[PDB]
Amino acid sequence: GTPCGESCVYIPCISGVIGCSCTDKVCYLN
Repeated sequence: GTPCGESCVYIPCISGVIGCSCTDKVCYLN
């Protein structure tokens, strides 16, 4: 729900491993 300030537009989310799921090219923390 809370954007992790990370996006998978060009490269995959690195911080996303903490739970951040890429929603519409932008990783959100549930």
